[PDB]
Amino acid sequence: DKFLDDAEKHYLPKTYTFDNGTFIIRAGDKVSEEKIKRLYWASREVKSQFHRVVGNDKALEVGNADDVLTMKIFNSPEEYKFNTNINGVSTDNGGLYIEPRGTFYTYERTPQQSIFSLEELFRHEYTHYLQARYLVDGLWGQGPFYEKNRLTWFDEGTAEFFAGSTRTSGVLPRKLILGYLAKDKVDHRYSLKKTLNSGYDDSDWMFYNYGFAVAHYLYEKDMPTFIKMNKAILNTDVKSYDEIIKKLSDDANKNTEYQNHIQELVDKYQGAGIPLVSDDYLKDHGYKKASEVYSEISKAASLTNTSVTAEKSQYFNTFTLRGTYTGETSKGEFKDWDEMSKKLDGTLESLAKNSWSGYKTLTAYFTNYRVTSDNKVQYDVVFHGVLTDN
Ligand SMILES: O=P(O)(O)c1nc2cc(Cl)c(Cl)cc2nc1P(=O)(O)O
Ligand SMILES: O=P(O)(O)c1nc2cc(Cl)c(Cl)cc2nc1P(=O)(O)O
Ligand SMILES: [Ca+2]
Ligand SMILES: [Zn+2]
Repeated sequence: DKFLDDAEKHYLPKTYTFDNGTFIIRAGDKVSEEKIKRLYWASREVKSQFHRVVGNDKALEVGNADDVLTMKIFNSPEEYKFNTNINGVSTDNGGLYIEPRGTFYTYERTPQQSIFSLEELFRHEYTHYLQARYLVDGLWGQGPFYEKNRLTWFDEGTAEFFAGSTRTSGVLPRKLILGYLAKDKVDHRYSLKKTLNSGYDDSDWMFYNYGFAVAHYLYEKDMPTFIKMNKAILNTDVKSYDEIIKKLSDDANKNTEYQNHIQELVDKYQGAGIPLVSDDYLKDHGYKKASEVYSEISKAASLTNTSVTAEKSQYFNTFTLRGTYTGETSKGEFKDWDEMSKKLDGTLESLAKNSWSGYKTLTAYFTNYRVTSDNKVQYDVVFHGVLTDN
């Protein structure tokens, strides 16, 4: 009805466009422009870690709604409830991502109204947008991966995981998730087998946190298994996925390794951070000639066959630089991953020691692993940052 669009204009009067129109935020008049900018840059930190782990940055299907991501942010939990009347989806949540619409619906909130800030919640839900676009073929809720609870622990656990994405230090654990784990009685911790068979029909939802613990355990202590699992999902190889799950679930030593990892996480609760974008992203960086940015980045990261695209956003322009990295002799796909991450984070941290504050906006990932005929590690490498040269 014209009555509903009229209401929607009133509740979401502001429109902010990023990335040549592929990332749109509509927001209430009480949502600060500062917060809008933080959410854009948060998306890039999460996107970068996700593509490093998964190894793919090409949309799986052509012409889906999520070619454009739309975020709708109501002013408050109270005005959020009008979203059910307006767009016909549930508001019994802190937010909701609807894949067929490429739309995330949520609301700004005070620390008194939720434990999770808006940026922290967005970091989690944006991970679902990434899973659906770049990892899980077909629509959410369909196909073999949406039977037998196959991906329930994974989808929620990795969303909690990737919400802890940082700029230069990989993925870090979040205080709030570690707090839930720390408050559990030790002998009520989920076994590895129980976590990998948990469902949304469960009654307690602690599985989100034990699912995170699985993801973080694999990330930190068994990255080969984590890569093989993601490759199985990416290739819709149900057989390989089920074999991995069965091997993890039936091995008593793997569960003890996982239990000990939970204890390490719990021990880290007190001093754990909440990864959120730096204020550096909001500073005025000053002019820097564009080709000097590209040249300096390409040299520090030892890239060849480089290309660059520039994109327009509400408040700034950005660039995406792509190149090929060819390193030394491969120590295998999994030991290669680890050294590539260390190299890329070191390069990002070296560039940020530069006087140009614009280098503090850089995010980077690698994808499409392969070895050369000379058995040399090779990757496509992608950098993203602000561009202050019109
Ligand atoms: O829909 P909600 O209610 O917005 C949701 N919000 C969450 C917020 C945080 Cl920050 C964390 Cl820790 C987990 C969450 N999981 C969900 P989910 O989509 O899987 O129900
Ligand atoms: O992201 P933040 O949270 O903006 C950051 N702030 C810092 C503040 C000070 Cl005062 C010092 Cl000395 C170091 C910092 N390092 C960081 P970094 O990016 O390298 O983790
Ligand atoms: Ca999908
Ligand atoms: Zn979720």
